[PDB]
Amino acid sequence: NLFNVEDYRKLAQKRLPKMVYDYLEGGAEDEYGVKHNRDVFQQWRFKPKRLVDVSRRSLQAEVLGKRQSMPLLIGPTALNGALWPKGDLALARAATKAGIPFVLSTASNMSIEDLARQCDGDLWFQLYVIHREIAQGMVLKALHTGYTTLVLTTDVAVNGYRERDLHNRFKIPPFLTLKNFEGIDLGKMDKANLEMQAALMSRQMDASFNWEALRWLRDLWPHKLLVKGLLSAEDADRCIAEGADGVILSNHGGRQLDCAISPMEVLAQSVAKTGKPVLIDSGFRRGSDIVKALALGAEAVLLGRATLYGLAARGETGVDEVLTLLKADIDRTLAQIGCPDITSLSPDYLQNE
Amino acid sequence: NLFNVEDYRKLAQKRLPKMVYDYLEGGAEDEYGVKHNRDVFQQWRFKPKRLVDVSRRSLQAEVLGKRQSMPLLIGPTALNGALWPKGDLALARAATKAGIPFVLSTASNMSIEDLARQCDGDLWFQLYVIHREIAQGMVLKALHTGYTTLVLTTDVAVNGYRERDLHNRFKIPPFLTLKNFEGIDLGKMDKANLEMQAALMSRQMDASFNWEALRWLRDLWPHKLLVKGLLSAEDADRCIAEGADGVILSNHGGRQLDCAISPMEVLAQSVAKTGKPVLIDSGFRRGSDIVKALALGAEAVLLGRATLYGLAARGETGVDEVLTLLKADIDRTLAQIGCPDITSLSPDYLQNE
Amino acid sequence: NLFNVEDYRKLAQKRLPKMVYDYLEGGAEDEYGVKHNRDVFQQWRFKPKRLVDVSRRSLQAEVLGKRQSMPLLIGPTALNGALWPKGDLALARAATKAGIPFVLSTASNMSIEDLARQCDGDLWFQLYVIHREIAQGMVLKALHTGYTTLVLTTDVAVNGYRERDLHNRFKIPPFLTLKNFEGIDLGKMDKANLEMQAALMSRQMDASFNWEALRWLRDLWPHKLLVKGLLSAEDADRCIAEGADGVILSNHGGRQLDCAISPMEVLAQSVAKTGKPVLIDSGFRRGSDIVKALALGAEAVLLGRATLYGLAARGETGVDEVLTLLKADIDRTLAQIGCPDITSLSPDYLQNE
Amino acid sequence: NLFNVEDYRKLAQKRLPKMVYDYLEGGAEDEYGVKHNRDVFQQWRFKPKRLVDVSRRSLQAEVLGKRQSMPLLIGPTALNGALWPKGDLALARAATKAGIPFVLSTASNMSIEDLARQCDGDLWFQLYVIHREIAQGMVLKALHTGYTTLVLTTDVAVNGYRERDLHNRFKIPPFLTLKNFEGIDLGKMDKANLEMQAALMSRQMDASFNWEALRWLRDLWPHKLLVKGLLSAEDADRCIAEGADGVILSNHGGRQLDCAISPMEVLAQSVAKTGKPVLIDSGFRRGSDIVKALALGAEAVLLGRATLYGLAARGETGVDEVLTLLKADIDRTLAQIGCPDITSLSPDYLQNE
Ligand SMILES: Cc1cc2nc3c(=O)[nH]c(=O)nc-3n(C[C@H](O)[C@H](O)[C@H](O)COP(=O)(O)O)c2cc1C
Ligand SMILES: Cc1cc2nc3c(=O)[nH]c(=O)nc-3n(C[C@H](O)[C@H](O)[C@H](O)COP(=O)(O)O)c2cc1C
Ligand SMILES: Cc1cc2nc3c(=O)[nH]c(=O)nc-3n(C[C@H](O)[C@H](O)[C@H](O)COP(=O)(O)O)c2cc1C
Ligand SMILES: Cc1cc2nc3c(=O)[nH]c(=O)nc-3n(C[C@H](O)[C@H](O)[C@H](O)COP(=O)(O)O)c2cc1C
Ligand SMILES: CCCCCC[C@H](O)C(=O)O
Ligand SMILES: CCCCCC[C@H](O)C(=O)O
Ligand SMILES: CCCCCC[C@H](O)C(=O)O
Ligand SMILES: CCCCCC[C@H](O)C(=O)O
Repeated sequence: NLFNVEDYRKLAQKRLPKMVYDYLEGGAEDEYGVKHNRDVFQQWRFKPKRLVDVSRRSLQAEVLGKRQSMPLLIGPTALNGALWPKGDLALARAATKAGIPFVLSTASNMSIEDLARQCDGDLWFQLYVIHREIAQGMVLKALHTGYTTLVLTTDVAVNGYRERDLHNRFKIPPFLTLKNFEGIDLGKMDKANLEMQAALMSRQMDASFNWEALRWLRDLWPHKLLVKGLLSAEDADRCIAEGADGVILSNHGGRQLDCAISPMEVLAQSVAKTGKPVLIDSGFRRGSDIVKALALGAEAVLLGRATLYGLAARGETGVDEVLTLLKADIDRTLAQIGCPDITSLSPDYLQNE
Repeated sequence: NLFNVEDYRKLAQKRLPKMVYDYLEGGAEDEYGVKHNRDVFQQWRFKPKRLVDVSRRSLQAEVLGKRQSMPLLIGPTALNGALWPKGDLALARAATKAGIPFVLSTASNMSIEDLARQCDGDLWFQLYVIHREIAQGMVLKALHTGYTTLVLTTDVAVNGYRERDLHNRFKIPPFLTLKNFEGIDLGKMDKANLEMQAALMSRQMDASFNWEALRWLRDLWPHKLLVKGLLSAEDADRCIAEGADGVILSNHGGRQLDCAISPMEVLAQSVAKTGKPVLIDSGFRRGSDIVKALALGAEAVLLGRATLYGLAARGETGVDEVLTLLKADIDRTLAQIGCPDITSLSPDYLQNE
Repeated sequence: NLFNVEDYRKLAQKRLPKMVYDYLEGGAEDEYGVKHNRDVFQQWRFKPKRLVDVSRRSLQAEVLGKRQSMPLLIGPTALNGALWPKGDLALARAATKAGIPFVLSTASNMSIEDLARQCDGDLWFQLYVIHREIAQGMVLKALHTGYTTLVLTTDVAVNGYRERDLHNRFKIPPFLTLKNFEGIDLGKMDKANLEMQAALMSRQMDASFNWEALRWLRDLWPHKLLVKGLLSAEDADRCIAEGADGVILSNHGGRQLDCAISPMEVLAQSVAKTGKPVLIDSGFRRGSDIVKALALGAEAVLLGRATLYGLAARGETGVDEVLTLLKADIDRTLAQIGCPDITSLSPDYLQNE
Repeated sequence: NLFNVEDYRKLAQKRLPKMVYDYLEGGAEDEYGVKHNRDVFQQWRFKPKRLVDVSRRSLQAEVLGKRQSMPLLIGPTALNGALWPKGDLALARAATKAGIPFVLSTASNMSIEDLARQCDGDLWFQLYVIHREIAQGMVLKALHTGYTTLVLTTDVAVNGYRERDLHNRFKIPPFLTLKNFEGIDLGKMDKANLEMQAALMSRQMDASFNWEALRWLRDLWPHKLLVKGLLSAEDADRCIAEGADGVILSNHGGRQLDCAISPMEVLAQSVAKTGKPVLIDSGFRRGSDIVKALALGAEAVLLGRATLYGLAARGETGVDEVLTLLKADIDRTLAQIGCPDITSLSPDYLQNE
């Protein structure tokens, strides 16, 4: 009796150990962030356009100039192998089966190569920078394995204060590890090489990464480059000014800064100012949420917890199911508001409440 | 201890099987739509005009130029025979006894003819278009049986995602059927005739019906024609531009698109722009709700669930009772705000909150 | 452990029979009116003026040109003898002991004369008009007994739909009666005289009373005349235009029209437009409520349920106690905001929220 | 499992006697004041500035021209010895260990001298004026003992109506006393000297203290002088006009006037109008609360209940812990919004909701 994302959340809570479930569902501090992420969608209602022929609908759209089955993506999330065996691959395959991209996390349980070898869909790589030299290693590693897009996540200068993990003394499941860091040499006692082991033993990343460093990364990567974690039209504009091909408005699903605004709050403005692809995530659970954002100008929406619920509850097939429902949900929504072609969405179909 | 519509809802929930009750009370998805439909009335409070002579009040009004006992109507609802034996007729008779119109649903359990034969009140016919040729059949059928008004419902291009029915695996009660489709030939193996049986086995309607198709219908029907399911002043204006004699602002009682705006949100504007009769429904339970809408310019309010509660709880007499209370409620309200003649209502008696 | 009005409400609910308690506490329909009456005070917060000498405070003020101990009044309420033995007199005496006026209801359990004989404080008479000739009888009766002010209540054209009384089949306690109507002749079979007995058997009043009738009353009464039940600056202005010496903004404590605006919503405007005394009631329970209204321009606040709780809980002494707390409450409030003289209150001490 | 201020509140409620806990946690009347104090922070969300180097952060700041480890202070609170043995000293020591000031209350359980002798951190003295001559005594007493700043609290002209203490018949713990008043002579039968004993037996202070009296105090004290308890930009401006070196916007933690606005409501304005140091308190529990205020222009935030929870729960170490968490909290917050130097905060990082 699995008819929406919520049903999968309930089912996942019943199958996951509290510690893992809390890792997944948890937010920062009081968790007003995740609640706000959901609430913000209620500030917009639909004003359907009647008597429009909607017998032939199309959810097909172009993201960064490349066509995909629908304006969605399974976003980068760490420790998927803790939610389900080989979670990273189960997701990549459901994404590929659905015709949409999958973004591998820097902190995945499967390596940039193992996935690229066991999957042929559109693969994106999300990069976290702990050590500058190590970052370049993964970047080229992903470049050689055929990853089409690179995504720099910037909202984790320091770790977010997530108390559920604190009360649970959460620990990365033993049978799992951060594969992308495995084999990163050692024994090399030079200094430089030592100044890397210190960062590898630090769950703390380079809080130093600035715009200048973005240029370094821009030159290093030849394909589409997106900056994730932006919460202002000003910052998205700067990113485009610095070479980015697009940005991802996001507050990390309310896991980093509890009082962070919802990316929906600066979406229309970012779209107007950048004049470039503005993707988004954080709070999306319903097809109506996704449509309101697409209607506001977003190029595509990335899914975080939504698809993870399908994974944690029923593995790969569970992810296929969540994507199938969401597509049908999105489809049904366009039909109701009278916008047969997903690419014709505009603020015209919305009403601010 | 039945003093308002709510009391009848409670009583109906106690008499109806959960499955049927959920079919009736249910809304789309999270059901924020039905809650919003109710909440929206709280955005307006009354500013009574004191020391006005209200010893002689009149609820009599003209709808589409024809006078009726009060600005109300029992709106078109499907499967009434599932709420109570011969529900369609029980309703038509309470409406006729109250001096207001009754709108027969395309998906009624009694046929366009049986009703027209067993009832002599003002009968309206709500049309759903599954098959163009079949639609014309009912249209003429209703025209010949003496139905005064035709109502094209446009907010069901595709079926609304109603999860209560999904969790219940709801099925149209065996002893009941969609009478208006009964006898629609068969055996005719021509192609055209086959391209109809496919639509008759589809709970899916012509998502193709556009403005051009509205013209076809406008020429086909010689009497008052109304378009139901509009949620924008722009669409109501277009309908009038295309021949409609009036429109029905409505979001289908929150059963089609959960995040749909309440028709109350575009009522004043639709009235100002169309300059034609603007009727409305969705959320009305109190006489105060009805009065606020009438005060905003609505020509009349159609009742959906309100009267269905009286029917499901106590059949025909139950409907008489709900109408009697609502009339008294409306009457008492005009007296309190100092507007003795229901036709003198204006935005003047309201205060936006 | 009786430190505020609420404590007395709780105590009264424990001593009163549910039927009587519901008669007292009840509101119209859903009772969103009484809740709104309370909520509306939260739209204003205090902006205290520091370093002001408040060692010598004065709550003394002039109402309609006559000085009283504080800007309060025990308002007219029907059936006080049902809340406590000789409730009307218990109240009049607490009011007189507190140095503020008491308004006798047309529907009191003690007569206009018995009170005027057993009490020497400032007595006001609230008039309800069932029969024009009978009204004049009480008016002169009160004039001869020495009542200083007359109050015409206009918000009861018809009776408010109060469902608590309906579910309880509420009936006026046997041992009690509407004394002011006792002895109003009979046996007189003339027609005119018969056209009075019909009104005396009707819990329904003259819904016909209009502005013209207000003139008749204005000429009939030589002293201060106030019109109670107004909810618009326009109506208060008209009343002054017609001779009234002041008005009482009120929605009858949410007992007549559930969706009625709170008189607080039109207080500032009524004060600005009338340029005459604007009194008010409906929802007042805290000294802060009273002060916000006085700060907005109100000349005085009338108490309804607040003092009735003291009466129902502990009779006369209970009323003395509620008044004592409210005075101390008001006093403490002026001290906190830095307005030592109650007559210096202005919108300056408020902040709209 | 003590990760935030709230955890300490819970722990303190478990260790404190209800009577003492209620004294601490209680507010005035309905306690909408303390709730509002918390709610008001939700009117602002963060708009982080990405790709900023935050690897080297600084919480160091100047308060009244003097540098301290962070923009915080343990504010003046009465009866600390009732929450924990020698609470005043436990607090002063945690403040001094944290590198921030401590403000001794006029009504402390340890004297102005005992503390100045047992502690060497930055000590401030909060003054309450019961008797003008007695006030001067403490003022000079604090001046000679080396207190750097004097703070005149003005929001206690009369005592706030706190019902928790009323229902509990709260009484100052026997083993404790108001040390700063101990030894204030007696036996002196002159008149003047008698006109002091009357004030010493009065939990009531000089409601007479006005601006003129502020001048007297301004001349008397040679160092930094701050006025606490202001709730308007106008009053803060007057204070500066009268000699104050800065002000403390505050509503006494919702303990004096329940409907008092939150100082956050007039913070930006007070900063713009005074052009002088504007400190603040009332409602602060999270680092995000503190940062929003600092971002709005506040020079520093004083802690009331937050640190008292650490004290009541675990004494001195408990206070060290609350301060340690709050510093880390503040630190983590600057990192997330991209403002490495606490002194660079501006309204730029905020979004009004
Ligand atoms: C368990 C979990 C792990 C995450 N790991 C990463 C990560 O490794 N890299 C990254 O850029 N974002 C990470 N995110 C953030 C997501 O990419 C995405 O922004 C967020 O989940 C969107 O919100 P939603 O979950 O409400 O859809 C994570 C989120 C969750 C819930
Ligand atoms: C059980 C049920 C069946 C319905 N069937 C129909 C139908 O056959 N045709 C149509 O035009 N609208 C249909 N509607 C919508 C109603 O005509 C009306 O717009 C709606 O009920 C108004 O909202 P309310 O129920 O809050 O009054 C139906 C509504 C309900 C609750
Ligand atoms: C039990 C009860 C009886 C009342 N009877 C009368 C009446 O006889 N005449 C009148 O003018 N108003 C009458 N009122 C209205 C009050 O005068 C007053 O407007 C109202 O109580 C104000 O609201 P509050 O109760 O919240 O203070 C009555 C109110 C209550 C609660
Ligand atoms: C138990 C308690 C005692 C207090 N005593 C004093 C005092 O002696 N002098 C003073 O100026 N303020 C006093 N205050 C007010 C505080 O200095 C401060 O303004 C307030 O606690 C700020 O709110 P918060 O508790 O939410 O942080 C007291 C507050 C509490 C909770
Ligand atoms: C708060 C520390 C987070 C460390 C890994 C980043 C990932 O985005 C996650 O939210 O779990
Ligand atoms: C969602 C499918 C609805 C099929 C019949 C239309 C009717 O309006 C109803 O809401 O039940
Ligand atoms: C609703 C009928 C009211 C009849 C008496 C008036 C009085 O104000 C009351 O509210 O009880
Ligand atoms: C309400 C009486 C307060 C007397 C001492 C002042 C102190 O600020 C406190 O709030 O306890």
